[PDB]
Amino acid sequence: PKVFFPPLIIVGILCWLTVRDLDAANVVINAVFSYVTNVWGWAFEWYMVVMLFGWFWLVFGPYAKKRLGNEPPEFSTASWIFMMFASCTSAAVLFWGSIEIYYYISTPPFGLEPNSTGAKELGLAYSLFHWGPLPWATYSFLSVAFAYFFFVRKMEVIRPSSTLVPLVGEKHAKGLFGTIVDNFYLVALIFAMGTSLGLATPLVTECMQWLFGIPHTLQLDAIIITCWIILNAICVACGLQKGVRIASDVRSYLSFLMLGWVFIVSGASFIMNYFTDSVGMLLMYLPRMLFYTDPIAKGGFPQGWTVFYWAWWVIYAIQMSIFLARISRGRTVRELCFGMVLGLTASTWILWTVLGSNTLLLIDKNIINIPNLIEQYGVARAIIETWAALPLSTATMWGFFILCFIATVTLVNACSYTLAMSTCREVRDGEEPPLLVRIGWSILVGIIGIVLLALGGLKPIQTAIIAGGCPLFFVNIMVTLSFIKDAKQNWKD
Amino acid sequence: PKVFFPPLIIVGILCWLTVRDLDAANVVINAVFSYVTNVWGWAFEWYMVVMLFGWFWLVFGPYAKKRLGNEPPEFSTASWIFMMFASCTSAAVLFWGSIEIYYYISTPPFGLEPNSTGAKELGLAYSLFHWGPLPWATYSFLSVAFAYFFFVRKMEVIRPSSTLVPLVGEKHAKGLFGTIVDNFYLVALIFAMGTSLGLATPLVTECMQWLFGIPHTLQLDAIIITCWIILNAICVACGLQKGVRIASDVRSYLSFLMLGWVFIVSGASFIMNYFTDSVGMLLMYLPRMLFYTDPIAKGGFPQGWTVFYWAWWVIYAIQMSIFLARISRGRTVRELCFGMVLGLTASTWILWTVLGSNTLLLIDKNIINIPNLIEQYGVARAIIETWAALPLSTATMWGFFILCFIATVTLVNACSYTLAMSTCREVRDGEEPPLLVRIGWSILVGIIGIVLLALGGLKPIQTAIIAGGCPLFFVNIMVTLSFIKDAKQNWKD
Amino acid sequence: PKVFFPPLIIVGILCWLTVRDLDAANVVINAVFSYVTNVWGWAFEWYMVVMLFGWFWLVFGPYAKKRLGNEPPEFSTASWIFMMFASCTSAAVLFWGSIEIYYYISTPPFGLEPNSTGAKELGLAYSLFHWGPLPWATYSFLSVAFAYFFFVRKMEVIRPSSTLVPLVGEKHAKGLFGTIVDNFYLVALIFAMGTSLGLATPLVTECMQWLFGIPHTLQLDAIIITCWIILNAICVACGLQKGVRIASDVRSYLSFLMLGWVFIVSGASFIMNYFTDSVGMLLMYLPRMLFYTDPIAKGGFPQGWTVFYWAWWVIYAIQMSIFLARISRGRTVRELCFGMVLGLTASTWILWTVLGSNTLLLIDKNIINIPNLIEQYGVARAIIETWAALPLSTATMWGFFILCFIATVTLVNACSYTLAMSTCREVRDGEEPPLLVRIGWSILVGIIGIVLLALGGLKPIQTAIIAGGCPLFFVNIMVTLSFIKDAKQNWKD
Ligand SMILES: C[N+](C)(C)C[C@H](O)CC(=O)O
Ligand SMILES: C[N+](C)(C)C[C@H](O)CC(=O)O
Ligand SMILES: C[N+](C)(C)C[C@H](O)CC(=O)O
Ligand SMILES: C[N+](C)(C)C[C@H](O)CC(=O)O
Ligand SMILES: C[N+](C)(C)C[C@H](O)CC(=O)O
Ligand SMILES: C[N+](C)(C)C[C@H](O)CC(=O)O
Ligand SMILES: C[N+](C)(C)C[C@H](O)CC(=O)O
Ligand SMILES: C[N+](C)(C)C[C@H](O)CC(=O)O
Ligand SMILES: C[N+](C)(C)C[C@H](O)CC(=O)O
Ligand SMILES: C[N+](C)(C)C[C@H](O)CC(=O)O
Ligand SMILES: C[N+](C)(C)C[C@H](O)CC(=O)O
Ligand SMILES: C[N+](C)(C)C[C@H](O)CC(=O)O
Ligand SMILES: [Hg+2]
Ligand SMILES: [Hg+2]
Ligand SMILES: [Hg+2]
Ligand SMILES: [Hg+2]
Ligand SMILES: [Hg+2]
Ligand SMILES: [Hg+2]
Ligand SMILES: [Hg+2]
Ligand SMILES: [Hg+2]
Ligand SMILES: [Hg+2]
Ligand SMILES: [Hg+2]
Ligand SMILES: [Hg+2]
Ligand SMILES: [Hg+2]
Ligand SMILES: [Hg+2]
Ligand SMILES: [Hg+2]
Ligand SMILES: [Hg+2]
Ligand SMILES: [Hg+2]
Ligand SMILES: [Hg+2]
Ligand SMILES: [Hg+2]
Ligand SMILES: [Hg+2]
Ligand SMILES: [Hg+2]
Ligand SMILES: [Hg+2]
Ligand SMILES: [Hg+2]
Ligand SMILES: [Hg+2]
Ligand SMILES: [Hg+2]
Ligand SMILES: [Hg+2]
Ligand SMILES: [Hg+2]
Ligand SMILES: [Hg+2]
Repeated sequence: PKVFFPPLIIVGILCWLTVRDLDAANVVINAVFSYVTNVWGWAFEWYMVVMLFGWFWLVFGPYAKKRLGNEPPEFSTASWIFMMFASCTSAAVLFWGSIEIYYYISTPPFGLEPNSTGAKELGLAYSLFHWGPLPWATYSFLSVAFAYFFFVRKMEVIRPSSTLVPLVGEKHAKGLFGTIVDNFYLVALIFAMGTSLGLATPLVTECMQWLFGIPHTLQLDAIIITCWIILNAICVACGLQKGVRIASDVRSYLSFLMLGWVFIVSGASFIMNYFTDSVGMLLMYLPRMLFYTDPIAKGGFPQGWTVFYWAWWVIYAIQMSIFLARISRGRTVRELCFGMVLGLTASTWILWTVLGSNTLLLIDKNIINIPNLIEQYGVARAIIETWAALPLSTATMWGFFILCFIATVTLVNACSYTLAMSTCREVRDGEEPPLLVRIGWSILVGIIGIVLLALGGLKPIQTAIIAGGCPLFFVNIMVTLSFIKDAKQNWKD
Repeated sequence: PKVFFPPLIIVGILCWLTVRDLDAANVVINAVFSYVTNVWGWAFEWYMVVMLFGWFWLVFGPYAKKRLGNEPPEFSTASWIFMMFASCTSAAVLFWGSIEIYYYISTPPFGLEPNSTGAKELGLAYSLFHWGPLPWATYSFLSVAFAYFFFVRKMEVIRPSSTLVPLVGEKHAKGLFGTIVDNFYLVALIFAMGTSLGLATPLVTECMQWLFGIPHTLQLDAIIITCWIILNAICVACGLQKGVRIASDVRSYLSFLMLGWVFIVSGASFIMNYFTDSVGMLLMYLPRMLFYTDPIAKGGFPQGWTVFYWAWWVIYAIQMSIFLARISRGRTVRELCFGMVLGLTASTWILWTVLGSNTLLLIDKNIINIPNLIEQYGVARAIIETWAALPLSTATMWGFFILCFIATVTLVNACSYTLAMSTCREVRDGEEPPLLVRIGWSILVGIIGIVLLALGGLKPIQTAIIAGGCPLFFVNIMVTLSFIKDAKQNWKD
Repeated sequence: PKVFFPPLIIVGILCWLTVRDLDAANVVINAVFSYVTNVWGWAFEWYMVVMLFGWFWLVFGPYAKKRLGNEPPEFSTASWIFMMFASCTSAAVLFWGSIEIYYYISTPPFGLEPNSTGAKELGLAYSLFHWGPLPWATYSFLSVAFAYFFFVRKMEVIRPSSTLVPLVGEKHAKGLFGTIVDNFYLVALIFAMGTSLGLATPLVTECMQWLFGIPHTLQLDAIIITCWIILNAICVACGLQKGVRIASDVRSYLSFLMLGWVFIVSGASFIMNYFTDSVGMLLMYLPRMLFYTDPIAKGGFPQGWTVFYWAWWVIYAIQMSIFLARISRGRTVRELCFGMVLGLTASTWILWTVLGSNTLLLIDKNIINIPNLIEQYGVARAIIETWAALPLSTATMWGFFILCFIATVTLVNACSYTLAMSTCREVRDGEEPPLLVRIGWSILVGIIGIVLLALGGLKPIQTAIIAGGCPLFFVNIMVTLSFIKDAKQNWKD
């Protein structure tokens, strides 16, 4: 209703208004980045620092030690920690967990010389930063919030974000404020779903030139994305999880077998060392990476990575918190705070150290002095060469195509559901109306997906997330303030 | 009496014994510095580390959580935190908060190359060190002390420092020990008041060559200082705070408007970044700056700055603690510990980041490649060029002359009062005797003021503080030991 | 019995199987090092990190605050802290506390250039790491264990390590597992006693070419070691501590007088600074040194030092913990945790800063540009030149020969006792059997001693400890797991 159409038009105007002119599009998107980034980047860091302090308070202060709800944990502790370990479902992870370290060593932070021994020493470590405990802790607050809104303050938070900012909401969030926030939210949240898409596709697509060599061309990106949505509409068409249940159970079965594979093959001893050293590098540099900013040098690093990644982390905040909340009925506040960081950091670290060491090795020993060169056709390209360069370069590259495919096939569905529930009747779940609704936003996510690929930079996707979280930085501080002042007076049994 | 004359003569002998020979004076003062500094510098650091650990204990151990006195806080919490934010009343702050960063970038710590990109990266950060939480926490102990001596242990501490070392005082501090400590104290405490003076004057004086261009010459320094004391004697002459009450209320009104001005003009976005980066630099380097010493290199930095600043911080210790104590009736021990650091660090940080960024910008973009050159006539000079180089270079430079003037006019009075109470009848306040007493020490502070300017280095003022705190390092450890062993057995309600 | 012969043969086969071929011996020992080190080094670091976290839990969690036994502390607090300060009894300490800093500055960590100003800046600091609180805290756990096994869980732990792994021991450690662990233990524990020996001798021996110049030759190493065991057998021969009691009381009297000497002479002011700076360097670099690994550079440092030293620390773990446990009857868990680190770190720091500054000074100011050159005959050599170069180069070098002699004379005995009790009747102490047993292992420790010196590297002794702790890393994790799960359910009064 008041949240349905607003996105719809805002995207649409942005679309054939982008599709009309990409040479001019790629100059606005380009200037907004170097605006929001250079001018307001510090805000994004301070945000995460504050949310990080959040985690300490949540752990050591008042509402720690206090049963986040009724008695009974719906899942066992280990089932819980694993439920988190396995929750990663995105393929943009395999993208970034592949070239990230390459970009770190080619343009280092800290004025270290490109490709130097030192540059390489900080590579994995900066992954361990960007994807370790810190960012995962910045979820604890909005988690313990959205979980308190659920199991102690039995006020089931209807999907939109507004349905929980009355406790702060001066101008009743059931009105305009709440609505102009929920679509502000939804818009970035779709753009992000569009950014995952417009990364996950080229990986599958390029994987395809390793299957009797079907080409990659935008057209082919364009075909496989719609080939998604159809296979995903005709998946909703009838009711039975005899496929989509076991799908996820494979996507995680395969991913751990594939990373186990890269781990073992890449050399266990090397990684066990490079990890160890990178921890100490991380710990050493942690305060410097947090507040790493427009140096007087003006290199653009943290601006390019930290600030961009953090916007992204901002966008999927509450979202990931509803999830973490919904699987944590019985837990203490402190339990969640620990459990999630342990569980999530474990899955995220293994990923980037494994895939990213393997990349560093390749770049280092002259085995595919390609990334640098291969950027003369495709980033996405290099990333699969990174897979390619491995033992049994067939069974892997297949494992990589399938795991990479049925990963994004599960993404398209779960976040068209999440996207439908946010514009629907309150009462139950996917009842009578939730139909051509889900199947339509599929088309919408996907069409922004190619829109970006048409523009073809990394910027198009970078600015997309940045502009996204910019708003949702506020939306987040709100949901969390809203939570405190409630809980504040509404606890102390 | 036993504290009046001793200072008087010790200063006097030092005076026309300096005034006889400055070319020989500037060789003793020169050798005592490079004595006390190089040989005993570590002591000053360890001191501050210990006092810093102090703050942790004070916060997490026993006397935390325990009402520092009776029930009722004389001021509200916000009035309290602001009372601290606004308490800065010195102009030597505007001196150091101006050239400090210049000196950091021209002679860096850590063997970084002068003027390099890296040197500049550490500039503000080292201000944030020297003037952030750490040094301000090293006050908490002597605060919670002098505040305990007041509101739980109703034993109103008569102005001299001795009147509270019997609880430790083996050879009753009411005797000789106590007395030879109170003038040892008073002597450095005046020398310091003399050092503030002999910095605050040239700022006003040079500001004056921006007022139809009245010269600066020592003579003119000499005239304006006595022009102080007269305007300050004839201020005591009759009783009414229809001027000296509203004076302070202006000096703080103007300073925040002037720093707000420099902030906005200098570029908000730049500063917000340079601050952010400098925090992370500070946090990164904090353990290294604390214990930063005579490297094997023997560069002289920490020796020159850290050790000198810390002596200064040592001197105005108890003094600033009586003050902080006297405004904190109702507070908890932990409250004070937090409140003061927050409140004080807030005011101190804003200052040095604002004024000091503005300086770095100027030095950086070739806009006044002067500091280096302008040192061929005046440091004090450069500092106002730093003001000068700003938009509406008239309204500012006036704002800077006035704020800089009526700042030191309030300094001369408040610390001639503090200087009079320390040599007076116990009973009440400024009763019958406190008259020609206050007006005389005015003359004494001021005359040491020019004495230094006659010698004209930064050393004269540097060694002055160093030699000062050297003693008072002990005097401090005393007042604080004295406090513990009392409180120790004299608490646990 | 089941622990007596197994060592005996395992050493013996290793002996004339080494003594047959040193040119081939020095190629296996050489390859096992660069195996265990390069491939499994991280394990040794993680171990110490875990044990370091151990100390936090032991201090802040459950069994803190809880009387480690009955009421009465057998020794006073100060007697206790000193008992720890003085417990150092090894001469390999004077070896490492002598050339360590030289090796740090000649091959630095972190890619700093050999002999550079920066290299020297990190020298002492890396000693403060390797021999400060961290490693000493990694004892707290096995201490609080072995002390709990004693005074709350009155189950006097018969000397072998197995006699306390039933609480974990699945396949009853009274059987084979326990036995094949106790000799696995004993073997490394002797090898280590052999490594102390094969370092302590050349120090005494070279000290001897400063006594009308008796030569040093292996033969002479070989003679003085047996001259040990005889003087040590004929020490057991009859019963009276009219010599061996007052021996220790001298060895510690002399060592503190000798280090007091080097301290004062070397320049108090310099050291007080170099210490101070090195603390801040240590604190700064601490997370980096902990996890310092096979860089991508592959320099071999941490591999060479950290990993080797840590193996050593692993070997003398439980051993040093039985000791620390046995002197801490009345103490709280937290008490021990603090007491030991304070006490032990105090003795260890003073040592390496004093001896190691003195070395740096010598290397620095061109006063004995010898270490580099003198390695063309003896490391052991250089180390005494380091003593030699001092004021009253006779009274010292004598003090160094005697303190260095009667230090190792006490070592040979105390750890042939410890070595005998581990293969003996349970009931009392040195009863009827404990005789030709102690005197025999003397011969065994000593013969491995020269075996190493015959091979003559630092590697022979380095790999000896490495291979040692490799096993005992496990043996340690065991004794400590075993302890938790007992205490776990067997506490909570
Ligand atoms: C990471 N990367 C290379 C995409 C962006 C850079 O960090 C910023 C830049 O290119 O200057
Ligand atoms: C999709 N991905 C993981 C790359 C971006 C988001 O940060 C995911 C997340 O952190 O939960
Ligand atoms: C990252 N994203 C949005 C793809 C997935 C959600 O954040 C978490 C989920 O849907 O389980
Ligand atoms: C995670 N989620 C919501 C999909 C499944 C439920 O949490 C499990 C349940 O409600 O029993
Ligand atoms: C800061 N300054 C330049 C005044 C003193 C220096 O740090 C010491 C020096 O000049 O060597
Ligand atoms: C006058 N000033 C501020 C420069 C030196 C003292 O350190 C002031 C203070 O710290 O309270
Ligand atoms: C710094 N000084 C001495 C100028 C002022 C006092 O320390 C504080 C005060 O008088 O309020
Ligand atoms: C700060 N001081 C002492 C000047 C004013 C008083 O604290 C206020 C009062 O005593 O009511
Ligand atoms: C310390 N030392 C020199 C014995 C071993 C080195 O660290 C390793 C090496 O020689 O490469
Ligand atoms: C003999 N020494 C001290 C050199 C090696 C061991 O580490 C000693 C110890 O740490 O207890
Ligand atoms: C280091 N070592 C084994 C020589 C001595 C023991 O560890 C401690 C002791 O016997 O007191
Ligand atoms: C340290 N040790 C065991 C040698 C002596 C005893 O602890 C002292 C005692 O048992 O009275
Ligand atoms: Hg679009
Ligand atoms: Hg994934
Ligand atoms: Hg998506
Ligand atoms: Hg793929
Ligand atoms: Hg399909
Ligand atoms: Hg169907
Ligand atoms: Hg399904
Ligand atoms: Hg999603
Ligand atoms: Hg923003
Ligand atoms: Hg003077
Ligand atoms: Hg001020
Ligand atoms: Hg003054
Ligand atoms: Hg002025
Ligand atoms: Hg005047
Ligand atoms: Hg008057
Ligand atoms: Hg007045
Ligand atoms: Hg004052
Ligand atoms: Hg001093
Ligand atoms: Hg041997
Ligand atoms: Hg020793
Ligand atoms: Hg031994
Ligand atoms: Hg010796
Ligand atoms: Hg002998
Ligand atoms: Hg005998
Ligand atoms: Hg004896
Ligand atoms: Hg021993
Ligand atoms: Hg091992």
